Amino acid sequence: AGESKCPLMVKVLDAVRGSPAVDVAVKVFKKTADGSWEPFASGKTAESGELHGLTTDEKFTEGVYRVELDTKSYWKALGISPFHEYAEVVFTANDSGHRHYTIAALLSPYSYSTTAVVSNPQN
Amino acid sequence: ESKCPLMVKVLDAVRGSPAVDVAVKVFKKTADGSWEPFASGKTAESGELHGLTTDEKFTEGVYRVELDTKSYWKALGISPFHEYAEVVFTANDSGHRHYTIAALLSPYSYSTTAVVSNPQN
Amino acid sequence: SKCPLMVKVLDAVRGSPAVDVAVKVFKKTADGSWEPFASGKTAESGELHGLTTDEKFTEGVYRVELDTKSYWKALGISPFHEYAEVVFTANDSGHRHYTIAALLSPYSYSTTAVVSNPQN
Amino acid sequence: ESKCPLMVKVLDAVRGSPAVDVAVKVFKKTADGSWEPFASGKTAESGELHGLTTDEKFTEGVYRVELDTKSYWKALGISPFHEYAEVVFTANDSGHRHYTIAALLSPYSYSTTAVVSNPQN
Ligand SMILES: Cc1c(-c2cc(Br)c(O)c(Br)c2)oc2ccc(O)cc2c1=O
Ligand SMILES: Cc1c(-c2cc(Br)c(O)c(Br)c2)oc2ccc(O)cc2c1=O
Repeated sequence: AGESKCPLMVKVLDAVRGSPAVDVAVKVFKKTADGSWEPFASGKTAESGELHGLTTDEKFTEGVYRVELDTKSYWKALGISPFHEYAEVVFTANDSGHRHYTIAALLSPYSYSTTAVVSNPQN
Repeated sequence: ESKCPLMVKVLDAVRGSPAVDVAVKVFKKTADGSWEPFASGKTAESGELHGLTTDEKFTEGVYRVELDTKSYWKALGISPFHEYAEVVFTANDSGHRHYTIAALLSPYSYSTTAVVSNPQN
Repeated sequence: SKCPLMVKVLDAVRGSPAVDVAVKVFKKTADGSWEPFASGKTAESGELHGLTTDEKFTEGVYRVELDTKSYWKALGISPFHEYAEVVFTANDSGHRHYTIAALLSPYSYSTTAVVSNPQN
Repeated sequence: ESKCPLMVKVLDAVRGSPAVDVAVKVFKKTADGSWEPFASGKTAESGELHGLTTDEKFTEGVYRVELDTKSYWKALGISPFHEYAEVVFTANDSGHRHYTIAALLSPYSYSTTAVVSNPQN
């Protein structure tokens, strides 16, 4: 392909410590025709707060995806009590054509922001 | 005064105004692991939605508040990223309290927040 | 209500209103310098109710200063930014009500504005 | 680990894309209150800005990152609320570090986070 290897990427940040959130469980699902959620993939954010090798352009077909982020375990391990059980992000993909995605989440015990930076890989 | 324990405040980051008539729907977790409806409603003119529950009815358990942020953005002729915004939390496990969910929406982003008010005694 | 300018601050770590946060509001003078406009600290509710009036709140640029540094330090948390500042032009397109909101964490903060309208 | 001492990244919450061509001016406070110009540039196609300063030049002191967010929106035909966005922090006091100021933008809102990390050794 071109420059990048993976179409779906997730980046998580820590607002309390101002550092990448490492070892955050991430699990993706895909709403199958019946409306059911098929286990698409699952990884753990590396030392850079990023998660690579989730899927390939061929496996990442069109449809509605669900990205779950176990933010609860993250905070517990630290000694903090968080409000949310987990951060979930639901979006439709490759509907426009076939592009690259980036999900970014910012963590805080009682709040979190998620942002998508969708980019056309061919322009 | 906080009559109800659950109140949802929504805003719009691209217009500097409260997000009105946004679809909010709370689900609660069942003993077998299901999600039975708990409340429903749409945000008023001030972005706020209250009277969803009552202390009596809003008891311990895992809750899931869902906002139809998508059909909100589309009414403005904008094609958003998210299908919806969803906040899941374990309510009143530490005893009876009052919770405020605050959302700040944008076509490709959103932040949510919890303000756990402690009851007067 | 009668309050044109209002500021609401929230703590994202504790998950409660940000109390005792010093706020100083400045107005830009025709001279081109910032003249002290208003001042106060967040109440229990996290908001600052009653900064100015619909009379004294004339049109022009306004600088809002939030002292998050002192806020986080009292709690023994060394924060990042020296403070959080918000600058905007007010009323150059109508006499409306401004609400500056702020959600705080040690290494990150967020601000948003709600410009309402004097209805009836 | 971050290679560049101080890097700035800007995003557009509306288009869900990098905020390109945003002007960034950095200043350092002088021993007498003054605000001398330190470095400037504009965000590339990636939304991030590279080449602000080396470690030798990035001494201990207060610094302010000014982003002309107003111009970005006007060029798009939108009228923003803020005049600009400033992030004012103290750098290299607890030791020499590598920073990254990130800002998410919207016509009426902006959030900004910092990512400090100990330089490669
Ligand atoms: C503006 C605003 C916000 C707010 C501000 C920012 Br910045 C955010 O990122 C988020 Br998310 C929510 O939260 C509230 C919570 C309770 C309440 O009673 C009123 C408000 C309110 O008025
Ligand atoms: C998306 C994004 C964000 C980000 C996401 C959300 Br949601 C926010 O509310 C804020 Br504030 C910042 O921060 C970064 C910080 C350092 C870096 O190297 C890259 C990034 C990045 O790519």
